[PDB]
Amino acid sequence: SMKIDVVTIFPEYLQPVRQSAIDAGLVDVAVHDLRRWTHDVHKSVDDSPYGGGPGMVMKPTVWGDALDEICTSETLLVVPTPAGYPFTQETAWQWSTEDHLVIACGRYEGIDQRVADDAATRMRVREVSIGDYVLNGGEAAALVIIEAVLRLVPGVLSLLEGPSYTRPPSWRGMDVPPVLLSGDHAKIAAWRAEQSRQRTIERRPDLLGFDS
Amino acid sequence: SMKIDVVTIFPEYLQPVRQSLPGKAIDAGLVDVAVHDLRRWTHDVHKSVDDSPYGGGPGMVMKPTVWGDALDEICTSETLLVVPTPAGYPFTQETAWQWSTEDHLVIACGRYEGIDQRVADDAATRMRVREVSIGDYVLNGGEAAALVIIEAVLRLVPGVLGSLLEGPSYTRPPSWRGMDVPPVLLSGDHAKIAAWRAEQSRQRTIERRPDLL
Ligand SMILES: C[S@@+](CC[C@H](N)C(=O)[O-])C[C@H]1O[C@@H](n2cnc3c(N)ncnc32)[C@H](O)[C@@H]1O
Ligand SMILES: C[S@@+](CC[C@H](N)C(=O)[O-])C[C@H]1O[C@@H](n2cnc3c(N)ncnc32)[C@H](O)[C@@H]1O
Repeated sequence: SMKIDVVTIFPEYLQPVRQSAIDAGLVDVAVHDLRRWTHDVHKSVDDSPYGGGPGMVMKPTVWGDALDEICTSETLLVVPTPAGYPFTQETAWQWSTEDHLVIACGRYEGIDQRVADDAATRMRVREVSIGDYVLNGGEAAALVIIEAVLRLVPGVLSLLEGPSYTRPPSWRGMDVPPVLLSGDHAKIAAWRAEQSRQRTIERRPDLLGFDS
Repeated sequence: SMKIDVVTIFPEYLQPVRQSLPGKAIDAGLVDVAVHDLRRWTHDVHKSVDDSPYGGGPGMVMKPTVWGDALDEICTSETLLVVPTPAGYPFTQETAWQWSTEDHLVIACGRYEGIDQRVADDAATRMRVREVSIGDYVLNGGEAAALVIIEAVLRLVPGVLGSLLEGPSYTRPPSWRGMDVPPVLLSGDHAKIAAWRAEQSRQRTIERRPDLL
């Protein structure tokens, strides 16, 4: 059984989690509005950066109070950031056996670095990037991470995959490769292995230790 | 002016991003995102979108006849067809910049083992097709990948949304839970501040992404 808490200034953005595993009760997902932990009438969560620069930075005081209430020493705190360590399939396998994930979603130019630093004195913290592009907020990264982790959780149960096919065997004058219709398991496995390695050298040569 | 059409068996998944578009951009005709239920193009009373894989094995494959009809209706010769897949070419910031000036994106969201390969192969004989991965992990469906792609592209279109790693950022208060903002940032020596930030970027990249060096 896993608990996932997501903290955000846009809780409505996390509604896509509800095409659930949540229904099966293996995981509980709760979404929290960061503005709940403010105290001023304007409920301000951001301020200009020290040292100059474009944009705004999320204030540490509000985040500190929220994480104080939600986290324990056993929590794995996940902080999405384009400057993070890479989130990969290996990471997903690792987090699939955790009891409690808390995902802190940033906006603007991100969260004051002292929030993560303070948290690390009490719990395990992971700052992670989901890919080499820039999003407007951490909410889409939270949805990606939750999906990748949940399909590996017990109870739900290298190379690029080659192409797949289904009926009919001929469509618009395009045929399913005849080996797949041949019923020869050894020949099919061999062909599928070759397609995978061929697609990998063309699209992701780095996976096989080549340039680019 | 960009049109984005998304085709999916879970249309409600895309509904946050539609509502995140500013009214001013929509009213000015800068952007229009539309979402379509794939089952609209099914042929049978059971609204079937998948079938068993040729050659055997576990899982299911999405049907070519259903997808072919959907893309026939939605795409034109000017369309850039985006097909998310963990076996695709990598989607990067460079890709996002390129797609930000397109007139028409269509995103085909897969499920299960993916879409019968003849769909993309056929489409590529009359339009541009791009099979892309958003990262080195496996998702259950293409919808989350569509959200990522739409966000990364549209924040580069003016008025819609919006090497080395960036270093840490700080704001008020100057002291918090025993931790002070680095004094250099409050110094008013802006050449020195820029050099400090550059070195912070270098250290963070060596630690977290040595591949970038
Ligand atoms: C415009 S980004 C920049 C802020 C970022 N934290 C930084 O320090 O560079 C705003 C937020 O979107 C999220 N984000 C953007 N790109 C991301 C990526 N590639 N991976 C994970 N999260 C990302 C993070 O939550 C981030 O704080
Ligand atoms: C379980 S995946 C595997 C299917 C995939 N098309 C294949 O043949 O390898 C099912 C669907 O989720 C989406 N998906 C999973 N991982 C993805 C990734 N890393 N990047 C983009 N889309 C992904 C794709 O739409 C894919 O068709």
